Amino acid sequence: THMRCRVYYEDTDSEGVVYHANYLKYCERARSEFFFKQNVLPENEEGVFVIRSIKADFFTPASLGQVLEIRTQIKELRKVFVVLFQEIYCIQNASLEPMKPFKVFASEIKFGFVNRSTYSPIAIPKLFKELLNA
Amino acid sequence: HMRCRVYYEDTDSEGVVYHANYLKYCERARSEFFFKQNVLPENEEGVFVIRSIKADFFTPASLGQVLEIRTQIKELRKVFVVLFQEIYCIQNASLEPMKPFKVFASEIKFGFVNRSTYSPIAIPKLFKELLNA
Amino acid sequence: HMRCRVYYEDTDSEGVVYHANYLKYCERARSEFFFKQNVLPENEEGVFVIRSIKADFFTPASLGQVLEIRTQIKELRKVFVVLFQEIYCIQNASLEPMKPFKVFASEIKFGFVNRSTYSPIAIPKLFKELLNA
Amino acid sequence: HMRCRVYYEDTDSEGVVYHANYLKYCERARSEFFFKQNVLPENEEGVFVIRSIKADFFTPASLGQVLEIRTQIKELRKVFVVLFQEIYCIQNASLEPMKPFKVFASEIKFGFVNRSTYSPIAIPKLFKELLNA
Repeated sequence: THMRCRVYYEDTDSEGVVYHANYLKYCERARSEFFFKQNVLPENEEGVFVIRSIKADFFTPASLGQVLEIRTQIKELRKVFVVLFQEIYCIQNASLEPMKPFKVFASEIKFGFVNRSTYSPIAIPKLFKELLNA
Repeated sequence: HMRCRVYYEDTDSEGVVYHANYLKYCERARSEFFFKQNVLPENEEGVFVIRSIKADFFTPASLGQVLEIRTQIKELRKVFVVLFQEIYCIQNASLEPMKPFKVFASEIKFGFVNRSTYSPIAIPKLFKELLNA
Repeated sequence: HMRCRVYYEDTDSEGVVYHANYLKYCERARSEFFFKQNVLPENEEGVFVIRSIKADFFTPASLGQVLEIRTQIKELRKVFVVLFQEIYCIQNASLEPMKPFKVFASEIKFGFVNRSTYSPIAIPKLFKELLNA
Repeated sequence: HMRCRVYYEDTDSEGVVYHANYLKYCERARSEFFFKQNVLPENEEGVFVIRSIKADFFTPASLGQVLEIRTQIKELRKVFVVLFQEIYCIQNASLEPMKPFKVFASEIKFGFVNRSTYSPIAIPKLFKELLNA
């Protein structure tokens, strides 16, 4: 259940918290791992997913050594696009002292599926549709 | 407002800019606004904090292209500022003429807070004055 | 040993891991050694500072592959430590069987510095005892 | 010489440039040489591949500083090139006076290879003369 990410030096900035764009990387890993875990890449012989839009809110900033949990759900799945909701919670600190998980970031992201050359909108592959549903 | 080149570090296996990197180009344009006016976008006890982002992705840019990031102030209040930024591709590395095209747009809201407490304070006079000009 | 997956963020337009990212992987492996034991690789008075890196690049890794970072203490002195790290690809996303292959190796020298001054001091007892194992 | 600004994306929790980022700066400087001659550093069946890096780290750079990347050819063969690249910090964002200081120095070897095979091939004539210049 879910994906867990450790916050490393590479993820932090001079303020001592995770650099804002890195939360998007964590969300991306979560999405791709769903495919990797079914032994496939999130792309196929004549199509690829393309991000259309993101809505993101920032909550308590994460910091070095914390373990973050990325929670993913399908908001909406159509023939031509999918919208995902992803939330990130800090679930552990580096000291492994007891803590109530706290929200760090949330996003809603819309993806289309397109041909590589043309970049024209095509249907999400049936196999990927099934995987998303699950 | 600011121009930057797409380098290998910026691209992914699909041959276009990895999506999150557009947020980096936008951040550079925000910070350079301050840097070129000889200040850091932070001070003694306080920093800007991002509250929310709304971003739209359009035609992807790729290796060696020159991008132009245009930044405008959508809203400026005592305690927050909302910026709208758009990125256009304006040149190929090869130089073949091309009509510039939109690549990305974002609307981002920033607060200003005390570092230690994250308590919201007014955007400091220094930065407010700069943002007014 | 620590394992990492190659994600889109790690790849470049040639479909392989962008070269500098291998250093990030090695860093993760070093930090996890401390994280495992419920501490940060830094304390109240000091931080580790990289002095030098010798790195070699072998067969490139690609999207979805699993890499294993192997770390050994080449040399441990009062004031510095030299770590040798190798990265091997051990799995495909598809789980198609494969002989592991070397991707990257680095030898890095770290000193420990009294923060402010950045002046070199002995590695602390806690890290010393850990680093020995 | 290429100049690069230190942005938040470049810094870590210790307030200095994350170590691997210096390799990115050196890469930009290399690719820009090619982009300026209106070419990408690759052609129809060949790419440059990094084989090895030797690097030393000196005084760290921080937020807002301007870094200058100086590049020279240490060795050019038909098969491979070794470049020496040094990074100096030359200014603060604030323009508070400072004597430029060395931040990073690397020697990097590159081969030119087939994509399909990764078998080495002669550096292209156009690229060989670019490199020599």
